[PDB]
Amino acid sequence: MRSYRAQGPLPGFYHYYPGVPAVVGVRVEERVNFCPAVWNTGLSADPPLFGVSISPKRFTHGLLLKARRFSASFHPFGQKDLVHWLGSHSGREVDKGQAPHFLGHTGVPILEGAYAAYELELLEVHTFGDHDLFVGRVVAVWEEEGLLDEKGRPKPGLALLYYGKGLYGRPAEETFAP
Amino acid sequence: MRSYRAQGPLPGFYHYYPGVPAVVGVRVEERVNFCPAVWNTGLSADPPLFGVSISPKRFTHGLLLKARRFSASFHPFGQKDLVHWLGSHSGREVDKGQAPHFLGHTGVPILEGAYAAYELELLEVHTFGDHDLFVGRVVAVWEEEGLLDEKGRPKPGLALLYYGKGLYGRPAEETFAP
Ligand SMILES: Cc1cc2nc3c(=O)[nH]c(=O)nc-3n(C[C@H](O)[C@H](O)[C@H](O)COP(=O)(O)O)c2cc1C
Ligand SMILES: Cc1cc2nc3c(=O)[nH]c(=O)nc-3n(C[C@H](O)[C@H](O)[C@H](O)COP(=O)(O)O)c2cc1C
Ligand SMILES: Oc1ccc(O)cc1
Ligand SMILES: Oc1ccc(O)cc1
Repeated sequence: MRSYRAQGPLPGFYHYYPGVPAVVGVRVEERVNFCPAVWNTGLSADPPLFGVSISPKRFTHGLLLKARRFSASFHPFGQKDLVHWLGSHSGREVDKGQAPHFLGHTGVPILEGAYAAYELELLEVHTFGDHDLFVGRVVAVWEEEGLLDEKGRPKPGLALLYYGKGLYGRPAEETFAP
Repeated sequence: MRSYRAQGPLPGFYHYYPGVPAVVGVRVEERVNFCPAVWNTGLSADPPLFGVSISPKRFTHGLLLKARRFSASFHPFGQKDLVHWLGSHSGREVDKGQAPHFLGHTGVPILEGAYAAYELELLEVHTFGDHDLFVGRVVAVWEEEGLLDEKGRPKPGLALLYYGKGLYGRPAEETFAP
């Protein structure tokens, strides 16, 4: 086990990967945008809070501040090319609203093909270093029945995993319940 | 796609799983404790910030408040049972420090057998509903060389994945860079 003192940004900050990327959908007037966020996480069960950490550099950043509502959608391995594409181009240069999607009960756009998605109302934004954490309260839930097991989890092997710097994967079929 | 409006806590809050659990290691004098946390995420690259979301119900919670420094260690599928064990018992009733570990440069405890670990200095704590987010600055990094690839990512198939409610998995060894 090699070790070193941190002296600035790490030569790679990928030790806690892979993670599932959340597709953040935001609408301001007629303009819709999508942005994968691999820095995401549950923050509370009661009430249900979910967090995404978005750089001020993203076009999505300014949209979320304005809209104060967004979606977070979770997508099968099969949609990795679409997910990658949405994370390698900016709403500033291309209209991501053309990606097939529907609007939710609260009118946040949700990218199609998702096994599950949340609609969120923005509760708080906190700056931590060079990204902002958007804390959302889950106000509605979407699920694709025959892609989710009983307790709410996606069928093993289904989840798109992200390893960092453009590399994707998926979980194995084999699960262990000790 | 079935939907419903959230009416309180979700029947299951697992739609965004699986994730890598971070084993949080903390020391207050002689007392060492370890707690897995699947609610974890990078928060900034410059400077490198890493967050874990810990319930005030955990013995680990008061230990973090006191010590203000912790480790987040990341473990191979191999150690699923030690991880589960540490996640099913409380330091209130069993001395978790008897699990094989070493102290790091800053004197935080790190659980042995990890492919990587961070040593963190606590910067802020934020209450989001029923959990507190502990934001740590990475002050040191440990890596078991060669178990990571060249960019810092753990070799495919190695990561312990958690699906929630005592179910674990691992990534498939097939990756795609689209
Ligand atoms: C798999 C993946 C995960 C990503 N996760 C994040 C993240 O957590 N935070 C972030 O600020 N950017 C993240 N990005 C980068 C943004 O998605 C990317 O900059 C995107 O093109 C932003 O689009 P926008 O400018 O339309 O918002 C990610 C990109 C990819 C491909
Ligand atoms: C895989 C796994 C992930 C967990 N993630 C979290 C988490 O993110 N936050 C939390 O408060 N508890 C989490 N727990 C529960 C604690 O790890 C568990 O309550 C543990 O016994 C705490 O022990 P302590 O009382 O010694 O702190 C998790 C448990 C498991 C098994
Ligand atoms: O802002 C980003 C955070 C994490 C990533 O993996 C990519 C971009
Ligand atoms: O406090 C907890 C958060 C998430 C989990 O999956 C388990 C415990």
